[PDB]
Amino acid sequence: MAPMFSRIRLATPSDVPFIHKLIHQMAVFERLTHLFSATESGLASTLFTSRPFQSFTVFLLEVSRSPFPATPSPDFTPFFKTHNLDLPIDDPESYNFSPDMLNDVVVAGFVLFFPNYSSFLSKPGFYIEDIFVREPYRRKGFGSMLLTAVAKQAVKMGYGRVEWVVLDWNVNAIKFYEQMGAQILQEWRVCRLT
Amino acid sequence: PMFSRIRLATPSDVPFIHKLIHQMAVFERLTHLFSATESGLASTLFTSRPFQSFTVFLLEVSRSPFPATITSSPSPDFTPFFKTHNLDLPIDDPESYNFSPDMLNDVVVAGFVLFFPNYSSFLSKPGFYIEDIFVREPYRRKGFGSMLLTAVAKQAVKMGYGRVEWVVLDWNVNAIKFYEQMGAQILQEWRVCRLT
Repeated sequence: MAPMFSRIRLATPSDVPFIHKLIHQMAVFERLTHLFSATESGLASTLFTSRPFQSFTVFLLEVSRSPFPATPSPDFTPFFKTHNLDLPIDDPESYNFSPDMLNDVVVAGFVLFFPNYSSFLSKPGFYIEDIFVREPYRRKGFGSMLLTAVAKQAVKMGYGRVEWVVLDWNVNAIKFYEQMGAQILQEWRVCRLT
Repeated sequence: PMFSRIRLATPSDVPFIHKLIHQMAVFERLTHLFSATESGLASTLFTSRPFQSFTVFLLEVSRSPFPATITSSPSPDFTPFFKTHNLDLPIDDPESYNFSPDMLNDVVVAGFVLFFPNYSSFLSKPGFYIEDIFVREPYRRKGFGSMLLTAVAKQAVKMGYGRVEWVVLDWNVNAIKFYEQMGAQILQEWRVCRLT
């Protein structure tokens, strides 16, 4: 039995290797590795050109068996959660997700989002492009914490809705979203110009 | 004769943006959901440089050529697009006085597109998402919507960005026919989800 603490914080440039590995794990999970062409240089030079919440923004979820310290944006401060005693985590990839090998802090998941716009309300919102929790850390509430963190940020900033898309056959994801109070819209279809 | 120009919106264009969005809501029979205000547009659309976040292209028309340059251009690296259209009968525009930057000249705002950067994570590559595209009724079926949509795509190419995306209602067949004629793919598998 071990304790567990979590923290959600903003990603910074030094987190690019973790973000890259998380996106790669997502591609493997989606069975779309052949579409994975992301690079660390591309992530660094596209995700951090603007300030947090101005354009692309990433929240990272980290976990530790010990409390985090008390202390990238004036509009955000990290969230903390304490979890109940449970079996220790078995994480074969911890060495790829540790900012410091000697410290017991591991990146467990992320959400990538950016501002969208409700024109009929003249009000920004947020759109979530990706949400992913690594396999050893699932079914502990982390995905829900990540999604609701974006919603809490929206409320804080006076923004409107949070939106995303799901595959209609993805009844598992639909279940995960329904339990969050999300509405699934049947009437819209995504259009694309290559 | 008729000349057209696509340029970036500035804060002085907020009244036109507000009235174009209102026309969209009237068109969709959704005026009960229109709560946008000029102050809200002015305080939210211009907090970043063009193309960094929310961006509006405005389509304007005139019977005379446009100036070679705009002194008030919000970006030194963007130049408006121009097109000359075939001589044709005059277009009746009962709303022209609501869409004229100055009564001095005949320049009228005929349409817009509102967009912002989106992201393809598997490619680590931004794209653009179009939130609004609208051509006022007097100016439709003359190629102006095609110009506005392809201007966003041309801007994406210029910036090394990826695809342009938007959403459409499943039953909005007229818009779908336009998008398909433009070469867009209507994806069947994705559904929008929302939290308010």
